[PDB]
Amino acid sequence: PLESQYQVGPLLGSGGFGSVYSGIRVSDNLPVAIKHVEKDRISDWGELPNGTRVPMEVVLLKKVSSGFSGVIRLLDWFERPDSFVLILERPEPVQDLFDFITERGALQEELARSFFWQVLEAVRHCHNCGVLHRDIKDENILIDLNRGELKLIDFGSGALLKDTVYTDFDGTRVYSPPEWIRYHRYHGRSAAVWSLGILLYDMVCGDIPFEHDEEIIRGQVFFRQRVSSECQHLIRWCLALRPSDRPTFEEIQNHPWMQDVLLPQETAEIHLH
Ligand SMILES: Cn1ncc(NC(=O)c2nc(-c3c(F)cccc3F)sc2N)c1N1CC[C@@H](N)[C@H](F)CC1
Repeated sequence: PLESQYQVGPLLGSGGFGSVYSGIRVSDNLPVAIKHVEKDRISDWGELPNGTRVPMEVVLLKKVSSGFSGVIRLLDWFERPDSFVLILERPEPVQDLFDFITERGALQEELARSFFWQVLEAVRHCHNCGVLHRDIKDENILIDLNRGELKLIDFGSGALLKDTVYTDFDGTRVYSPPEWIRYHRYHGRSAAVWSLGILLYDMVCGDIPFEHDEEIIRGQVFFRQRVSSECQHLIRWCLALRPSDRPTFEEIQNHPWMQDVLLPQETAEIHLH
């Protein structure tokens, strides 16, 4: 290890969280992503079975990396004196959903339906594995352009899923729910559904619905693009002010707008190729 197992390429994205590089596993050569996180910057720490002190992100990734391709999987990890290094899957070709919507503008509803459905299945997988992502948004969704499959990235803001209130939050504020803005309290699943409503609005309108705290708290949704009544209803349901008025995942996937979703490969052939 470890600079000998992977050839490192260009930066994909960086920030106070850390830095993510394109890479190749020397022996495959598998496309990977190499994420560096400074220990001094790690806010949330976790423990491994063998009792190793490790960024909670590593704990969460291990818990979701079973095989379901809706989450970018953690292939390996290393500890350095001042940092941790994560080796993650990298689909090629790929584009994140933020860039995709930027290039294409608002998405046709048939395409938004397929993307949104796949995000729901991925988020359901995380919760089934005991993991709350806490930063669901277009930037953190990768599109495998050949297969039409979407994949969740960046669990650096995530937490173990629990049924009691969260009093901390470090995801994206314009995706955070009104109960966080107002009371610095939220429950995991209803906060996730709120962020999913923001995500869906962004897909079909090409921009997010709320920019300021007061707009989040008012909860009035104005549509700047033509959107079907069924889609508008689903979005407004996900963005209910009262958390307990929001739909469950089952209720979202049973919604009239969500019926007859395209398969991922269909999605790619029609909309991506
Ligand atoms: C903060 N954080 N932590 C892990 C990750 N990204 C990955 O893990 C990841 N990204 C991949 C990628 C991509 F995202 C875009 C184009 C091509 C790619 F191959 S492939 C892979 N495994 C991130 N990014 C979050 C925001 C993201 N939009 C930034 F572009 C990169 C930072």
